[PDB]
Amino acid sequence: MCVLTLVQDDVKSDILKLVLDFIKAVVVKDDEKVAFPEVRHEKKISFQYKDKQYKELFCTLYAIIDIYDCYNELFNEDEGKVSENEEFIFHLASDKFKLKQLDMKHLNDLLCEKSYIVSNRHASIVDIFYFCSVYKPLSEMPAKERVEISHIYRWFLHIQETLVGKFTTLKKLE
Amino acid sequence: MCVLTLVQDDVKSDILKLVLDFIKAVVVAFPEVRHEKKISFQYKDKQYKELFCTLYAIIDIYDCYNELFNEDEGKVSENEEFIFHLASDKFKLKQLDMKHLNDLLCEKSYIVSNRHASIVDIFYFCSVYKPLSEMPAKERVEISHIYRWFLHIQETLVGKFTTLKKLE
Repeated sequence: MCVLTLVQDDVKSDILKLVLDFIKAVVVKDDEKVAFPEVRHEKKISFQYKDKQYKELFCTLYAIIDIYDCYNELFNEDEGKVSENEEFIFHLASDKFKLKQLDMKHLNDLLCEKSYIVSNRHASIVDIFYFCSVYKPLSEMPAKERVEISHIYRWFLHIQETLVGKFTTLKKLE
Repeated sequence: MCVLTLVQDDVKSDILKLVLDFIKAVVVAFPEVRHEKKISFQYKDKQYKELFCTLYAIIDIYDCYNELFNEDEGKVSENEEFIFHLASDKFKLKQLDMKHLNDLLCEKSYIVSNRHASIVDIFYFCSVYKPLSEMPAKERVEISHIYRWFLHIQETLVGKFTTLKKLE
């Protein structure tokens, strides 16, 4: 009926879990009636909804955004920052979801004054993207280095404490 | 139902019209196409807004994901890579991008694929249009391989939905 296939230890797959968490936390809320996809872990990213099949991260993400009617929430249409949200997530996908140390510098500075990478209100699609991308480099980071990126860390644990839910499989830090 | 609303003089909308033209030439009931202020798509009871929501819906409905992304050649990721970088740079190219593009296309027929045009050809075509359009002759030849590729897309993809005037 509604089956999402993902992959273990894959950033793209983490993202699709965290969206389902963002969707549960932010969009449908205490409404128990809404149905969520069965999640399975196999080797490629497919999504089976009704008679239609969707493939890989992008086709699936846009399928999901559609079903849960959560474009506005995710892309911050309310603030007129759709294109700015897009610019960030596309740039990341472009760089195969990896961040150079010069990117962390740009990010950490940015997060000093911001609660969220793009939005001035709530977490967007972009916070979800970079969360999943910075997770490994962050989990491996020695204490001395972590304080050099204190703002990223301050932003990180906040997304962790507020969006991470049922579907997210990554172990919690601290 | 099935009405696509686009914008005149909009690189983004040019991409969508060319996408539809690609569908007719390479893959084969088409949407009514209208021009307003904002890109929207009305299909069934669903309304999709902007380029990527519309593009992905149109991909889904026309089941042309494989063709547009070269699933065949395992270049799905590589295609995604080019269109996303381009969209990120707000659809503009640095002149070092043109030199690199011109170079890549000396030895290829299409930017990513080794077979037919992909979404990447569509995306870049509509983006490089104006500079090429405004280019004096001597620096058209300075980027001859792009020009060759460009005119090729023009002669094999451009159709009913495209509003762009043809060059040479």
